[PDB]
Amino acid sequence: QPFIVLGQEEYGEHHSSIMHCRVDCSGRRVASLDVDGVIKVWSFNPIMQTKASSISKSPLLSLEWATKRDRLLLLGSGVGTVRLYDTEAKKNLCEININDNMPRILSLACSPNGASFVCSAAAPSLTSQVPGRLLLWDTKTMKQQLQFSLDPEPIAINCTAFNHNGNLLVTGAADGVIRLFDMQQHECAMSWRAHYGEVYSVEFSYDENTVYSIGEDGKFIQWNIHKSGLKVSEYSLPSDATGPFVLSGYSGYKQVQVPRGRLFAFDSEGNYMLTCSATGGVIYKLGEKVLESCLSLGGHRAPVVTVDWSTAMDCGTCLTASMDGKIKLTTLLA
Ligand SMILES: *CCC(=O)N1CCCc2c(C(=O)NC3(c4ccc(Cl)cc4)COC3)cccc21
Repeated sequence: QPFIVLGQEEYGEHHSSIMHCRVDCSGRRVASLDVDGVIKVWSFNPIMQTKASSISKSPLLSLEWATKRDRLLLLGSGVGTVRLYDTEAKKNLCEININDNMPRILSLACSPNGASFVCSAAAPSLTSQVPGRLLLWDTKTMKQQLQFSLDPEPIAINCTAFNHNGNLLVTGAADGVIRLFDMQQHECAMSWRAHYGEVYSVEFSYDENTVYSIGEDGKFIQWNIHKSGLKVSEYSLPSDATGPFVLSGYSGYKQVQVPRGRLFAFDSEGNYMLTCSATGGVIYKLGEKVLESCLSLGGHRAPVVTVDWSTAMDCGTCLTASMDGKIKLTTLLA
C-alpha cells in the first residue's frame, strides 16, 4: 500500500461546479473558483475555515498562486484582464488590461524565482482553431515585457508549466501541439503534435527528462524532452478522466464541462499521479500496457473535473473537485 489514508473532509462553500482549486506554495491555503465566478480562499489544517470570499462581476477563467509572495493570487478574467489579489489584506492590488480582443485569459504560470509570470490570452471560442497569444510579464513593475510568436499560427494556449529553475516553460494548445519555450532566449526550443484535439494539461517529470500531457483524444502521454515528439510511454485513460464532464437530472436539463483546470497532479517525487473519475480521484503508479490504478479516493456523487496534490510536513493532501461544487480533501502519508 503506497499510501495510508489519514482522513477525507469536504469543503462545501461552493454551490456551482468547480473550475479550479490550487493549493498555495506554503501547502496550507486553497484558492478555488466555481463557474458562477465565486473565489474562495480557505485553510484546511487543522480545520476547514474560509479566509476570503468574493463573487466576480466579470467571468473568471484562471487562477495562479504567486511563488515567493505566498499571499498573492493572480486571477485571469474572460474580459481581457489579470487581477493581483492580496488574500491577507482581502483586496485587489492590481487590474491590468490585455490589448486586442483576446479577452479569455485561459492560463497563468508564475516563474519559480518570483520575477515573472506568463499568461495565455485567446479570442472567443468559435472553432478549436481560434487565435491566441502567450504574454511574459515582469512582477517587479507588473508590466508586459514581450509576446512569444506561436508557429504555425496564433492559437489558444490551454495550459502552462515551468520547470524547477524556471528556464523552460511547457505549453499545450487547442491545435494539439506542445510548445517548449526557452525563457532565457525567449524562443520555442521544441514543438510537436501531441494530441488529436486540444491539449488540457502538461507537466515536467520530477527528473525533468520527460513532460507528461493529457488531451481531448483521452491519451496520457510521456514525452522525451531531449527528442522532439518521441514518446516514452502512452496510455488510453478511462473516458471520465478527460470528459466532457456531464451532470444530468430527470429534467432534460444537464451541465457539460470540458476540461479547463488541471486534469492531473503528482506526489512530491512524481512516482504517482492523481486523475479525475465519476466517483472521485484515481491514483496510478508511474512506471504494464494497462496502467496500474493502485488507489481510488471515492467520496463524490458528481463527476470530478479538477484535482491537485500538495505535500508539506511529510503529509500529502489530494483535492478532488466535482460538478456539484464539493471539494474532497484526502490526507495521505507515505
Ligand atoms: C498593477 C499596478 C499596481 O497597482 N501595484 C500596486 C501593488 C502591486 C504591484 C506590484 C507587486 O506587488 N509586485 C510583486 C509581485 C506582483 C505579482 C506577483 Cl504574482 C508576485 C509578486 C513583486 O513582489 C510584489 C508591482 C508594481 C505595481 C503594483
